[PDB]
Amino acid sequence: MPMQMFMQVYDEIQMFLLEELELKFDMDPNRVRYLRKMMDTTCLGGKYNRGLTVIDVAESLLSLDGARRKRVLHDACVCGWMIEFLQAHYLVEDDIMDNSVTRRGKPCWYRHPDVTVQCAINDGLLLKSWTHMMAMHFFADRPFLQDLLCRFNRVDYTTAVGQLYDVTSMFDSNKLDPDVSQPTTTDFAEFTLSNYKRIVKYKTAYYTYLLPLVMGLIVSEALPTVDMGVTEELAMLMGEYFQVQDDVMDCFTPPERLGKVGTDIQDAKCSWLAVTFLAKASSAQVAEFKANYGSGDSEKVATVRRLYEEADLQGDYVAYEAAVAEQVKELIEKLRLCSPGFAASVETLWGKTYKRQK
Amino acid sequence: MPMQMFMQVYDEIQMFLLEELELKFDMDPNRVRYLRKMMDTTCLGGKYNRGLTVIDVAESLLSLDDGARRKRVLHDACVCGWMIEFLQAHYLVEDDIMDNSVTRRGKPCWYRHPDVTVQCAINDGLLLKSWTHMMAMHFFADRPFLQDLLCRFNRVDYTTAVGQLYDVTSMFDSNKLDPDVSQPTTTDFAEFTLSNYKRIVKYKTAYYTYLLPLVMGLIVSEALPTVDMGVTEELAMLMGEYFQVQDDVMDCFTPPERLGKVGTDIQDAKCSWLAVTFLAKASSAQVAEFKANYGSGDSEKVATVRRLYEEADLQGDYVAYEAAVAEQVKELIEKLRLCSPGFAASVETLWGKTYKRQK
Ligand SMILES: C[SH](C)CC(O)(P(=O)(O)O)P(=O)(O)O
Ligand SMILES: C[SH](C)CC(O)(P(=O)(O)O)P(=O)(O)O
Ligand SMILES: [Mg+2]
Ligand SMILES: [Mg+2]
Ligand SMILES: [Mg+2]
Ligand SMILES: [Mg+2]
Ligand SMILES: [Mg+2]
Ligand SMILES: [Mg+2]
Repeated sequence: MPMQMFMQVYDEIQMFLLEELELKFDMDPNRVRYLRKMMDTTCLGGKYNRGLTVIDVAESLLSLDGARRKRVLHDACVCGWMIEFLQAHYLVEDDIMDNSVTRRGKPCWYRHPDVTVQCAINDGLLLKSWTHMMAMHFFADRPFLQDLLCRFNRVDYTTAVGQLYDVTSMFDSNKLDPDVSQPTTTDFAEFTLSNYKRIVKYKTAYYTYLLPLVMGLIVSEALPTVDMGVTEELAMLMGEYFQVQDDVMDCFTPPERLGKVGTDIQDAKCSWLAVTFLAKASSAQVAEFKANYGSGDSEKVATVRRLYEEADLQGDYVAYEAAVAEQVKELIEKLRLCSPGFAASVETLWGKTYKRQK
Repeated sequence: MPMQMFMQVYDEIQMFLLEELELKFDMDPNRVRYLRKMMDTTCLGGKYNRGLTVIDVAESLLSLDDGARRKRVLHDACVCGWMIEFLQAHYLVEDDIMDNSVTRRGKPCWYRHPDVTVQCAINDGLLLKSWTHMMAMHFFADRPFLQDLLCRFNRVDYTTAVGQLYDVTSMFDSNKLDPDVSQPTTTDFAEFTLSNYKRIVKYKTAYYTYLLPLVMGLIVSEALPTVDMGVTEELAMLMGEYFQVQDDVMDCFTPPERLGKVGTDIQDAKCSWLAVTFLAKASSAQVAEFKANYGSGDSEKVATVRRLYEEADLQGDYVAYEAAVAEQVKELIEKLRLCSPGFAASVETLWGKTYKRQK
């Protein structure tokens, strides 16, 4: 049921936006068509975990006429797509930035035959603008609008900050200077777990876990009923774990199943595997890593991958996952004491995360 | 004085943003330093026409106090000024990447900086736009005009992005625009018409360069309903088109030394005012030679497009266009002045920064 109403609102949203461009922006049929495909290709096809979470939270809180349920669930759907569109925006720009080839089992947007890189960048910008346009259209007379948009913007900002941390993680920060060029790090002195946790917290945790929960709370007019300090603890913990999984899958999950080809090794990214390996590797292991990491060369890439499974990074992963699962469990109970309905939706959200195969 | 106050608020805004990143985003000194440099390089060095206009319109509508109101209105105007300047900074960063430009404001484009990777530049541009929202909320959280102000700011942001779409896809046959099928630059240039050009410029420049500064100035001095918006929009659109025509003409004929930026319009096969105007009057021979030289990085093929423009006396067309614009602007400003003398005066001042700008 959730999926069907969620998609119904997507058509409703798509109709409003496209018709508006046609009627108020003097847009031609050819560009309206291009934008429709852009929207479907960049916004659909994922797991919709962020969007569907808003709906489930809203529903879980609508008890603490029958029309209020309808308006609340519809508002939740719109918020769901605001987050999905926000991600679509970041994925379009992210793929360009990470030089990726595929996404969701298809070419990345900037990789489509008739999509130029220059237009792709702007297309990404349109995706973000659409989040504001839809919000203003549906939540015009809604009293929670300023707070809703205020939080949404803050999370948008946090994500951009995280992206900054991500794209500059492989360059000696002490030498970061706009006026002087610098090659990738060779000593990898900054590939630490501390630096890794910061990257992930900001680039993924906030928009993937905190935002969905928060928007679900707002449309249900129930944000002040929950322990926010515990909610953020959970959001951050789950988000970190989510990204660690994303990193692991990038290196070990076959594209066929993953839906995308990994670029972390080639992009010399400060991934969970990299920092974990480096912290435990011998000087010999580190030397070999240094002579193979950050290269497009298939064999060099293959060597890094082997260096990883010989340092038993899977054993570390299983131990990490267990540690997180334990903390999550505890935090969810603390949350359950005064916010049982909400703690339950958080449980369901963790159900879509713990040991996902994506 | 206008500038002095404007720069004081810049420092205040910068301090707020950078310190927040340090205290709430766990940012290190190195990256704080990078962002400070990114902000300065990206938001400073221009003419500040858009930002200074917000301040000037605001001050003019004031007469509609014991110092408190004036102090607040002018400061709000400065914040809005920077919101527009940061919004442009955002677009300029991305636009330079999109247009493969080399210099800007006399310096390398942001993404051309020795230590700025293209991938980071794209995101730095995103940060610039986010800052407009952060500063807005920080300073206007309690203002009654917050929602209306942000609603309008976001609409103009959206219109600008739509303009960019029109601009970047203007050299490709739209009938064949299809994500799944590659397609080369137009060879017949059938879409390089004045009609299509007016649409490109209206959305990509007119709204955020002329309408937004005025509208924001009115909002902060709380006098938005005191002006004939139909006339104000007509004026903004006309002045905006003209401004972009100047930008296109300068791209081709103003030496980079004075311009501060190297032109890329011909090499990029852009639907510029010069191209559309040339094609509409050119003989069949001129059109052939145009098609054989336009959209190439070859220094002699671009020099031929320049000579073609001079041969077709595009300066004669420009002078006439300029006069036609000046004529309407004057008549529109008079229509404004009848009901809004203070506002009409500030619009005159803006026109003065536009008309025959040497830029
Ligand atoms: C928007 S960012 C979280 C997207 C990724 O998770 P990345 O951080 O690893 O680049 P991706 O594997 O989907 O490219
Ligand atoms: C943001 S756009 C109006 C910037 C330009 O005016 P463009 O439209 O000609 O690319 P530019 O000459 O300053 O690059
Ligand atoms: Mg990526
Ligand atoms: Mg990335
Ligand atoms: Mg990844
Ligand atoms: Mg440009
Ligand atoms: Mg451009
Ligand atoms: Mg130009």
